[PDB]
Amino acid sequence: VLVMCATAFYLIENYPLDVGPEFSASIIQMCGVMLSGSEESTPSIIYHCALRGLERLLLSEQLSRLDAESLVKLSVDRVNVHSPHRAMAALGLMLTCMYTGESVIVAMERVSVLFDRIRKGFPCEARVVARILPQFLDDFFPPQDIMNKVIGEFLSNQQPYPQFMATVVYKVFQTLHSTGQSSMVRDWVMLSLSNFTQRAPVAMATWSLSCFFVSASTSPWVAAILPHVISRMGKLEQVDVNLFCLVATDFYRHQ
Repeated sequence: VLVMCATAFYLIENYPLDVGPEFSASIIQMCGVMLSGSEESTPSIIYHCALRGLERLLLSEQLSRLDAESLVKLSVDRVNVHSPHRAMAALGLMLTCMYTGESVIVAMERVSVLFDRIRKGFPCEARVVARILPQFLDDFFPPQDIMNKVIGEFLSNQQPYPQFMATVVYKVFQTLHSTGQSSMVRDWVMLSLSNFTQRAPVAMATWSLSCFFVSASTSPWVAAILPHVISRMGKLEQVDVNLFCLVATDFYRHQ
């Protein structure tokens, strides 16, 4: 079963016209039934090898515009399967279709699929999702639209850990410290402070305040404090109360 799907992919790229145009679109459909099978119906070795050949054909400029969008629908339904080694390879297919390609509207649905794998999904999986999504949002759509989805899905009660979600917010602002948008960094700090007055638990609520002003601060020394801050997530201390005061007052002289 594995060697026979490998020579089907070598015909569509290099030798299209010698076989029918009806034959190209029907090898795409047979990898829908197999990749949306269960974790025992199609094995892990058969799963990972037919899927790597699907993002090959898209980067080749040979497929038609109707033949390419059939691959877009199958990759959405497999990110929300439970096995993360099965579900790590399905995240690679969502990129390339967006990397070969209403324009504002349909891109709303793909971005919120990445944010749920943080919520549901193992910590061996969600280390991958927090390195991309800093770099991922800066490229597609402007930062006025990227800012609404992050914090409202950072502050939520159904966030299993903000620990790996803490590294996402840090790398956004320091690319927004380009000279054109460094002052627009300042306006978004004001609205998020109103959300804390409606409270999380009292040990938990004050920890999230200290991680935010670090990422919007001066250059040389405040920015290096954040792995020391996200080290201790809970466990309030007399040493913990003194650290919150120093961070949000340098921002008062940053305005």
